[PDB]
Amino acid sequence: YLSIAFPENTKLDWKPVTKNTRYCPPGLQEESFLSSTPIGATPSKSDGFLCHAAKWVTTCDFRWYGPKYITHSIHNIKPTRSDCDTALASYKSGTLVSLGFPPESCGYASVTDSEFLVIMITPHHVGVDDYRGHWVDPLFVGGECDQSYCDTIHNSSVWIPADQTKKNICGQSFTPLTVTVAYDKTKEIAAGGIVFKSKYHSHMEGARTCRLSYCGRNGIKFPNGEWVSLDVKTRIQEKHLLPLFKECPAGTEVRSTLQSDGAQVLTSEIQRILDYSLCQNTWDKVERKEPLSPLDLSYLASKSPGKGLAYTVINGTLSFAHTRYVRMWIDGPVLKEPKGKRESPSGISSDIWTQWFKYGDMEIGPNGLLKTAGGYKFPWHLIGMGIVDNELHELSEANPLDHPQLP
Amino acid sequence: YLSIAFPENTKLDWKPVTKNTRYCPMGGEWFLEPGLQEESFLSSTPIGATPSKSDGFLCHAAKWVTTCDFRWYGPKYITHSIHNIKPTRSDCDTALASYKSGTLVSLGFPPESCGYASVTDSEFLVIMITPHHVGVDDYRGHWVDPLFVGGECDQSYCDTIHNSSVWIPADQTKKNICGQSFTPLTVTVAYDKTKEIAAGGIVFKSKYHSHMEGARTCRLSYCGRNGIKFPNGEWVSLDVKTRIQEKHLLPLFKECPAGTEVRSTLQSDGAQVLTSEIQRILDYSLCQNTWDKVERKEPLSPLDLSYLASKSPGKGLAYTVINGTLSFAHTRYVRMWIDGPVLKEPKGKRESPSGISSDIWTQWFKYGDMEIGPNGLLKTAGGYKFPWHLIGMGIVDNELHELSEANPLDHPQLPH
Amino acid sequence: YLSIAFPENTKLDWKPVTKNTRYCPMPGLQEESFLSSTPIGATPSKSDGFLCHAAKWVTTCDFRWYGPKYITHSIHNIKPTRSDCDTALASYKSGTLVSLGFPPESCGYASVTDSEFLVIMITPHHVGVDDYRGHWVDPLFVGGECDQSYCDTIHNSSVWIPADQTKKNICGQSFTPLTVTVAYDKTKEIAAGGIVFKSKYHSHMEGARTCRLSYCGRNGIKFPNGEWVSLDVKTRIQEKHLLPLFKECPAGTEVRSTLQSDGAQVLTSEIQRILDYSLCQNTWDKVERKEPLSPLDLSYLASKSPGKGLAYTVINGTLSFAHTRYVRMWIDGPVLKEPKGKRESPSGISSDIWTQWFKYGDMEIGPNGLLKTAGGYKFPWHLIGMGIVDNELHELSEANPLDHPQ
Ligand SMILES: *[C@@H]1O[C@H](CO)[C@@H](O[C@@H]2O[C@H](CO)[C@@H](O)[C@H](O)[C@H]2NC(C)=O)[C@H](O)[C@H]1NC(C)=O
Ligand SMILES: *[C@@H]1O[C@H](CO[C@@H]2O[C@@H](C)[C@@H](O)[C@@H](O)[C@@H]2O)[C@@H](O)[C@H](O)[C@H]1NC(C)=O
Ligand SMILES: *[C@@H]1O[C@H](CO)[C@@H](O)[C@H](O)[C@H]1NC(C)=O
Ligand SMILES: *[C@@H]1O[C@H](CO)[C@@H](O)[C@H](O)[C@H]1NC(C)=O
Repeated sequence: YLSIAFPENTKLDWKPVTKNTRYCPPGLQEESFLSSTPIGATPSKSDGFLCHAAKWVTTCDFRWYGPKYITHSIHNIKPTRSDCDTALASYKSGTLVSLGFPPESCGYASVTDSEFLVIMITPHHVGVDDYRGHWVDPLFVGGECDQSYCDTIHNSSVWIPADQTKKNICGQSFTPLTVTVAYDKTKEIAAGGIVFKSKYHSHMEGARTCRLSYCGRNGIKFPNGEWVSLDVKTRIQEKHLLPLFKECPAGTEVRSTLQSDGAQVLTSEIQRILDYSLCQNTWDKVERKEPLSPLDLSYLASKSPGKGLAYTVINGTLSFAHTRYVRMWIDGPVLKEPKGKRESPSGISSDIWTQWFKYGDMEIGPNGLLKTAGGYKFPWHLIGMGIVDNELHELSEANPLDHPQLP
Repeated sequence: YLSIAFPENTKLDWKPVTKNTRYCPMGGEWFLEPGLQEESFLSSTPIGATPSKSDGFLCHAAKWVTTCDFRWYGPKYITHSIHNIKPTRSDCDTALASYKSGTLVSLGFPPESCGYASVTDSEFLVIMITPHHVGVDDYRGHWVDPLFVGGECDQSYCDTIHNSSVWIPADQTKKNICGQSFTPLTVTVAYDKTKEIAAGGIVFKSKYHSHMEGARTCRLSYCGRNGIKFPNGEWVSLDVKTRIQEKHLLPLFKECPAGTEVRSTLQSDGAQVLTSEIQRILDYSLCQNTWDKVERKEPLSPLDLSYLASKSPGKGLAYTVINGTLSFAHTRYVRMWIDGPVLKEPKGKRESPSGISSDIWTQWFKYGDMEIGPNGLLKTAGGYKFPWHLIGMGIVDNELHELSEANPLDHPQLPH
Repeated sequence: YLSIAFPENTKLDWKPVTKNTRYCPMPGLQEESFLSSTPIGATPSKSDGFLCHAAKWVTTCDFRWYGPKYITHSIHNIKPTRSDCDTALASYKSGTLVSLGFPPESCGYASVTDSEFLVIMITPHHVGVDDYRGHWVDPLFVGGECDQSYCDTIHNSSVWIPADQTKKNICGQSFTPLTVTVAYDKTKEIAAGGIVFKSKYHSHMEGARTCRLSYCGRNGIKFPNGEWVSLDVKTRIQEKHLLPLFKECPAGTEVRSTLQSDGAQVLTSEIQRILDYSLCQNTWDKVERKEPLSPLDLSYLASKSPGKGLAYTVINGTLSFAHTRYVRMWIDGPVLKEPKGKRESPSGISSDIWTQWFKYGDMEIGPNGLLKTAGGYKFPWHLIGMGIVDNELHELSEANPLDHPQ
């Protein structure tokens, strides 16, 4: 149930650390552009009206002789744009009226009739598909529509959205945002070498960002599902930025970004800070010729996934290694066998480390990992910064998702 | 106005530190790890009230009769009346479903139906659907309105005081009548594998919940589904099927008192789970940073000693220095409210900021020329001073609490 | 594009330290708290209302000398009385409102007489709110606005009524309780400058940039970051009225709401100051051991926030301090090729940051471990890192949504 970063390999090529070497975790370039991210669905946008037209007829049938035969019927007809709009704005003003049936217009030797045009406005809220950029309600033709004048199944009723003006069918309302782009000044701009930043995003990977069209504008979906508005005009390294990214798979869904996101960015920034002054605190200790504890060794290593360094103590000689860090899941802080599930917390138990050195009376692996008669014990700083890394993740995918409506 | 966590007694039984184990407080529930076991269950927590859910309609039935009176002779005597009746279920379902489609129409009064030597009349059945939004009582599980019979109702076909009106909720399908919307959540359960499972030996964790005590958790039924209320007012749904250690879980917990209310779980909650973990960590290395000093035979400062001690309420350790021997003591920590960082008398308000300033400590040892109490508290000629780490970290522990009860509460409506 | 806390002057008068005093950034302060209320965000159900339209539906019976019964139907749009609408309003709320249509016919001889029904129409109509100027806003209103529960419209026969007539001064957004603490010098006369505002959502708000603002009908104070709390003239601090100590806010000033997401700031700042202190003490300890200081060891010692503090260096092996006021500067990167930073604003004014350089290892060293090496001018990593946090804490303070009126 624990998460950790561990060198992927079970053996490393160790090399003694040279005197007065002090490496605790370039040609950077940052460009910022103006952007827009969604706050959450506001249903006030998918409000609408059911426009219903019918003719209320009073026919006066008058033949050879006899009384005045008078009838009342109702003809459901489909209204025109001007028929609805007129009766609509009267609804907006409280002047909408149902006048009822006509007075009698009677005559001789012909069956003729006089009719009234009565338009009905009933308020009606619908659903939205923000991705597919059109409205959705079962009363619609097919269950969806992308027009300002939507046809319904009933021959005589059409639907009008609360606001006829705005030309994009969208559920969520948005907020502006300044998204930063960090890349290598030296190499060609490429989707891979880019890390995205903002005040709500610490280190969002360009390698795993994909182009997604959302609420009628192109934009890009971050690794955790959050999305920013982005058009083909915004250039990075004087090259168009938008095209660099593959398109997102079908049924890819987007999350809203709350103010609650900044809370991660802060604690990541501190964990890096706490961590850094903590490995120095371990080098100061080395420098003083004070022997290193398994706790001390865990201070020195990288603790996040990616190419990094590991350290150990081989016959009093501080040794290090290059290696790539990946995320593993250990069963607890002390294992009976040095095994971890390398690809999923229900994955298989493979050996994580097998190369064991001498350490007094017990043995010691990479970054302060122990092999003791009491089992294989980890360092607590590693476990702990893994518990943070965990919470730090789940909080990123903790936002509300935009689920479209299905016709 | 300042708080710290402090040993409950004013005196402790001190014992010298004997064996060299760097016995540091490892923030969170890692204290009892000689057999901790975690099982997680899938669950649901409230987001906050959504008013859309209490939308509804007032169904009004009426008979519009056109009477044709025709006696011995004379003109066609016609009168118009309207007879208000209570609608039937299918009547409402129809006139409502006519409304959702804009098909509902008021035909008005009937055409004239006349005859001889008898007064006969013709009627229309006119139903009106006028929109009416009501309030909800989520704990007790029913609607609430002044127009209701008794001031509340718990069915999808509610009667009103006026005999000719009934109330229907916008969505007739959903049986639980609940005001706020939910989101899913995965709650972890931690327990000692050795002991019998019980509410006492259980700690609840999630991504919004750092260490919730099972002993201070109680069963509360909410919005038509069983569940448990954590101390901070937040609530997670838990039904009786869920087993921990092959035993029913929900039953382990007592029922929450009447008029106990629940807070929503906003996402802003993670920030507590995060900065709690950071302090649990920082305090660890700081405790070590001092054990290293102990290692090196460097004399310990009053700050050094607060580094060694527990800083959260509950059974922990205290350290002091008895004539050059670093000594520890067992004690349970409580939260106190000191007036400031440096006091004129060793007195603090235990368990409440509006409490009795009582003496916090009385067992004072010699410390160069001044005296020193537990976990680096000094008795000096300048007054009684705390260490600043303890003070600052009480400031954190505080807003962690103060932020824990910071979510909105589900206040039901009280009828009539 | 980076921000840091750096001493304002380019050179200071340093005095060697021999005091054995551990002056780390953590007198006669006194704290008094008052109870208050702040906006959480706009609620749209709060702006709901109704259209009352009164009209007379007349049935006239014209009957002259002779001939058939001539009957006509008309509708006269009329303006309703306050008490007339209320009749149809609670009648609307009960589903009992009815458009009865045209009256039965009342006919007679040698005179034209008519029978009429008073049909009131209630059309639901959602409107806008101006929380600042404290009145509703709509184009249908006379002039486009109104401040009463019975509002006139452009159309002579329509008035607008809000769902709840019991108006608290008509406010679009809803509020919450909050406990605001005031920190001041007990010693000095109380003044707008000497006050710092705290709460569980506000860590150290400067009272000097706070200004009195009236909002949704409650007098109050607008914090520097746009957030606002309700505050009355009754609340006294140091036995003096608090609300009046503060200037009035500029015209068209708008407020942002205060979310729980704020607590996230107040938290990391409390951890920072906890870490810094523990790290700087952790340095004094090093000096106790007479281990030479690294520029890092030195950056642990300095103030990290704008204001009167201390800066440090090491002059000919002697650890030295100086008094100075800290400001926020914007350096181009973590190591510059010229000792230049932009003082008081990120837009322009590239000034020399430091000029007083002492000998160090083989290289020269400025304040708080700033190095002048052949590779450029390197800042410590801690100082840079703490400037990155101190920054986002800023962009996150202003990260809440603000109230735009119509
Ligand atoms: C650390 O200690 C081992 C055990 O002493 C070292 O192994 C060497 O083994 C060779 C071959 O028998 C001998 O020269 C000595 O026994 C050891 N050499 C020295 C210089 O002491 C080796 O240095 C280290 N082992 C590992 C795995 O790093
Ligand atoms: C200093 O403290 C001593 C503590 O009492 C005991 O004596 C020592 C030698 C150990 O046996 C220890 O475990 C005991 O607690 C006092 O005996 C001594 O008198 C004190 N000296 C002073 C006050 O000058
Ligand atoms: C209200 O309800 C009844 C129908 O049950 C209706 O006939 C009458 O108007 C009212 N009841 C009585 C007792 O008058
Ligand atoms: C309001 O009333 C009359 C008719 O009721 C309308 O024609 C006009 O807009 C207003 N009155 C005047 C005198 O302009």
